[PDB]
Amino acid sequence: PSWPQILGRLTDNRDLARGQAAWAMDQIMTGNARPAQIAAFAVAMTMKAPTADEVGELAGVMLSHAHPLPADTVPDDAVDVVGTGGVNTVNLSTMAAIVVAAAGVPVVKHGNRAASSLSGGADTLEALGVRIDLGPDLVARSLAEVGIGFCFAPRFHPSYRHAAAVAREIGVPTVFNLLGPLTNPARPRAGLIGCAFADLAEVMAGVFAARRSSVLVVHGDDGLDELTTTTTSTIWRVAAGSVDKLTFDPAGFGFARAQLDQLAGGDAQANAAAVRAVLGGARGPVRDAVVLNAAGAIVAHAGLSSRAEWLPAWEEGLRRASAAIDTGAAEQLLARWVRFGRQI
Amino acid sequence: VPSWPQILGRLTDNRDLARGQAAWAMDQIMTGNARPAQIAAFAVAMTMKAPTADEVGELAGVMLSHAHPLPADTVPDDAVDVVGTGGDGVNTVNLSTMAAIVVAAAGVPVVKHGNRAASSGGADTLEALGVRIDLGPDLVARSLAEVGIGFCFAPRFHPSYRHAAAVAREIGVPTVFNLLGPLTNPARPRAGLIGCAFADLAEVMAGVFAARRSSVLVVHGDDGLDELTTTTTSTIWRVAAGSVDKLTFDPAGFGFARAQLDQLAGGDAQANAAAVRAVLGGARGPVRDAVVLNAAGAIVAHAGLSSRAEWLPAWEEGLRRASAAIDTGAAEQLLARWVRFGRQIL
Ligand SMILES: Nc1ccccc1C(=O)O
Ligand SMILES: Nc1ccccc1C(=O)O
Repeated sequence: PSWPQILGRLTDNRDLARGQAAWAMDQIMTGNARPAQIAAFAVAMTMKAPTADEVGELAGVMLSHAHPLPADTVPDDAVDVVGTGGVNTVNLSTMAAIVVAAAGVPVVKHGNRAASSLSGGADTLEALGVRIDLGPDLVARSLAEVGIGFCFAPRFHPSYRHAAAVAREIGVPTVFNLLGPLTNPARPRAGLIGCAFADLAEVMAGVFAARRSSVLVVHGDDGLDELTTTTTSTIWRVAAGSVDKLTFDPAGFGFARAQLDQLAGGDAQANAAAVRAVLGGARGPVRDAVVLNAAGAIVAHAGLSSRAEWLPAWEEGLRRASAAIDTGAAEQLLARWVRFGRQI
Repeated sequence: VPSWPQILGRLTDNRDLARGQAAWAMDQIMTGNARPAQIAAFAVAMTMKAPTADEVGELAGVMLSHAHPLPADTVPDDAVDVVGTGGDGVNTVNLSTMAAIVVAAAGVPVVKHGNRAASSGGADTLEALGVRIDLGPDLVARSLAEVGIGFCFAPRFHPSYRHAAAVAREIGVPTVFNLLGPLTNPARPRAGLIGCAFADLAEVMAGVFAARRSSVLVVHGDDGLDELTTTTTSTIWRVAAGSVDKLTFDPAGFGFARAQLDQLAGGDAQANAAAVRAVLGGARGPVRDAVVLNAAGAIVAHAGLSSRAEWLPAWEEGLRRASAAIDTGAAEQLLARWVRFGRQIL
C-alpha cells in the first residue's frame, strides 16, 4: 500500500480495498504520515463517504494503540452517552450521562477539551469541578466508587496526537469525528450515540453491529446529534449483530415540541450553569431532552441482557431518568463525583 | 470574512466557493501563511468538488501577482505556449517539447514554462540536449528575441509557490494545482495548445482562457492523453474572442495512421533527447506524427489571434507548416541555435 494509491482511489470516489484504511491509520498512529497526507486522507475519505468496513478499520487500528483500563475494572454493562458533534449538544450528553449514572447504570465517557476531534465534554466537566485528567487506575476507582468515569482522550490515545493536530488545523469535521464514540478506551458495550448526519449515523451503526454491542445510534431529523424534541428522530437500534432502523417520535410519550435554538449548548460556563439548573429541578425543553436521551441510554443498557421489549423499556427508562433528577440522585451523584476528585 | 473552516466546510459540502474565497486561499498559500494540512485539504477538497473556471481564474491570478514578470515589451505579442497539465500516469512531455521546437522553427514565437520533471516537466530533456533552462527574465527575453523560443523555469519565476509544490509532492495524486502551470506562464502568452488528461478539467481550463480572451486550443485525447493523440480521436475546445466551440477531432481525416499508445510514450532524459534528435533529423513514424499534429494545433491557435479562419484549411496549412519546419532542417537548426545561445551566456 501507499499514499498515492490510497488517496488516488479516494479522490476517484472509490471505496478502499480491505486493509487499506488500516494501513493508512497505522501510518498516522506511528508518526509516519506527513501532515499533508493525514489531511488529504481525512478530507478525501469524508468526501467519498466512508463505509462501515473502512471506519471499523480506522477505529480498530486506533484502539490497538490505546491504553486500556486495568483488567476487570469496567463493569460488563457500562454505557457511553455521546454525540459526534453538530452547534453542539455537550450540554445534553453531559447531563444525560450524569442522570443515567444516578439511575444506577455505570457510565464511562470519553472526550477531550474542545474544539476537539474526539467530542468535547471535558471543559463543561471541569467547569463543574470534575477532575477530568485521570489515569486508568483512578478512572477505574471512579467507576467503582461513584458509578461514572471519564477517559481523557490525550492520556488514553497519545498516539492520536498527529491526527488531532491536523484535525485542528483544518477546522472542518471529517471522518475522524466519527472515531470518538468508536474508540472509547473502556470499550463499553452499550450506549446512546448521536450523529449530526443520517448517512454517517447508519455507518456507525454498522460498525457497532459488528461488535458485541447494544447501542442506539441516534439522529434528530432536525440535524441534532442526539434524540431531539423538536421533531422526529431516526434511530438505528443495534443488537445481536443486527440493525433495526426506525422513526421515533417522543410526542408518543407526552414530550411537547420544542425549538432547536432551545436545546443547543453554549460555552463551558453556560453549560455548567445549565447542568446545575436541570439537576436542581428546572423544568423546560433542556430537561426534556436530557430525560429523553438518558432514557435512550437506559434502553440500550437494557438491551444487553434484558428481554424487555421496546415500548416497556422506553417507559421504564423515562421513569428512571426522571426519578434520578426529581429525587435529587443526579445532583448528589455529581457532588459525589466532584468530592471523589478532590479527595486525592 | 474568509477562513479555512469556512472555505473547507463549503468545499467538503460539495459547494462552489463564494467569489473571493479561492483568491484568499491562494494568497494564504503564496505568502507562507497556510499550514501544509490546510494546503492539502484545500487542494484535495477543491479537486473532488470539481473546480469552476471562476475558482481557477482566482487561483491563477493571485499566483501570477506573486510571480516575477518578463521585462516590458520583451515578449512578442503573438507568442504561444505548447503544454499539457500532466498525462494520466503516462509520460507525454517528449511531445510538447518537440512540438514547441517545431512551432518556433515555423516562425511562431514560443515561450514555455515548466520544472525539472516529476514535479509541467520538460526541463530535464532540454538540459540533456544542452539547453540552459534556468535563466532570469532578461535572458529569457533575449532568447525569445534572438532564437524565437524561451523557457521560464518555474522555481525561478514562482518562488512563492514552493509551499504548495512541497505539499503537491507529498500527496502524490493530481489535484487542481496541476491546472496552474498553463495558466500562470510568466510570459503570459495569449495563445497556445494546452492539453489536459481530464475532459471536465479541460473544459474548465477553456473557460479561464475564454475569460482572458486568449486564442487557445484546449485538447483532450479520448484515450486520456494530455496532448492531441494519433491513437484515437480527441476533444478540442476552440477558444477565441471570449467564446468556446467544443469539437471532436479525428487525425484520420488528415491521413494519419492509428498508432499504439506505447509508441507515443518514452522515459528518461537521455532517451527523450535521442527521440528529439531523431524526429528533428527527419525520422518518420508515430512520434513525428504526434509532434506534427500538436505543432499544427499551436499554429492554428496562433492564427486565431488574427483571423478566425476556417477550421479545416487552417489545420492543413498548420500541418504543412509543421512538416516543412522539420524537413527543411529548420527545426533541427533552431534547436542548435537555442543551444548556442545558452553557451554564449558565459
Ligand atoms: N485529541 C488528542 C488525542 C491524543 C493525543 C493528543 C490529542 C490532542 O488534543 O492534541
Ligand atoms: N514547482 C515549483 C514551482 C515554483 C517553485 C518551486 C517549485 C518546486 O518544485 O519546489
